[PDB]
Amino acid sequence: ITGTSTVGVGRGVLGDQKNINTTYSTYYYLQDNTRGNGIFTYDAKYRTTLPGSLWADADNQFFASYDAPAVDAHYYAGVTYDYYKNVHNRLSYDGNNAAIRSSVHYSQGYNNAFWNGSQMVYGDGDGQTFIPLSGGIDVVAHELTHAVTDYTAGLIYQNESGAINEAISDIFGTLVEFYANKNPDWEIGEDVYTPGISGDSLRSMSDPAKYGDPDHYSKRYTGTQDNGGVHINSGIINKAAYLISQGGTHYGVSVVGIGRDKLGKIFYRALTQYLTPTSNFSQLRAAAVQSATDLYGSTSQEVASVKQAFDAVGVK
Ligand SMILES: [Ca+2]
Ligand SMILES: [Ca+2]
Ligand SMILES: [Ca+2]
Ligand SMILES: [Ca+2]
Ligand SMILES: [Zn+2]
Repeated sequence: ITGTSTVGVGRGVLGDQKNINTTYSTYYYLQDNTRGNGIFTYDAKYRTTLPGSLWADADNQFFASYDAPAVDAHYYAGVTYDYYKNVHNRLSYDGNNAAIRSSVHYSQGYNNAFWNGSQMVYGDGDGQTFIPLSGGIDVVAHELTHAVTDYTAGLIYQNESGAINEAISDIFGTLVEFYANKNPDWEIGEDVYTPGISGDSLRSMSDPAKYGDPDHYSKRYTGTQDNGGVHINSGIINKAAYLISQGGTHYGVSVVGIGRDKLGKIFYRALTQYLTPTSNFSQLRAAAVQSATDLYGSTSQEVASVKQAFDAVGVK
């Protein structure tokens, strides 16, 4: 809507206070006009109809429990937009400042969040397995990254191409978590997963096997469940990414870490310049090697580490 840009204050899912960009026009709306064509957050009111109603508040103060998921979805979408703009010089997910829209309070006790090709959607969780999913910055960045992939490589959500699609979202979800410096780690969804159990997460990039996911190509899932194991086989790529950044010895193969910044540059270039809708793991390796070559030279340590990382997880 048309109005005056202002700043409100509220508390997120984890109880932390933060300032959020809003728009004033009779009511204060969760509409951030400071980033691209705007960031809009909607209330799905426990229904499944999308997007719902643009979030309206009477006093620009968001401290009600019902407000929490909206505050975080709105705020973290902004942080993610900043990451892509400041680090990769990319304006929003389409590269042309497309408006970012998110709906919270989707359905009842919904233990999931997703990008539906047009917007982000967040469930509130059942309170046991998950608390409102927008409370996790790696979750929000994971979803917005799916939008980036859709407008670039367009990786099909099935089999190996889908596993890469998933890994890319976990990789950048984690890089954004580090960017915001919010208790960063290489785990996925730890802030909103199982509130009654500390120390766990949905997936782990440092050790995918901790939760039963494969950490080597020889252990890849070949069934039909989960669209061919897109959330399972992503562990093979996540481990490779972790090794490239942090280094280590995996299955007898030693990798010299080159850091998170370079990991981000290498994968962003691979995603935007070399990957295609049907790319498989072997092609991702080639794309990553070529990207590192473009940026640091064929005889660089960076290229060496990328090769070692993929060798470590058995991807030739
Ligand atoms: Ca209020
Ligand atoms: Ca964390
Ligand atoms: Ca995390
Ligand atoms: Ca937990
Ligand atoms: Zn995903």
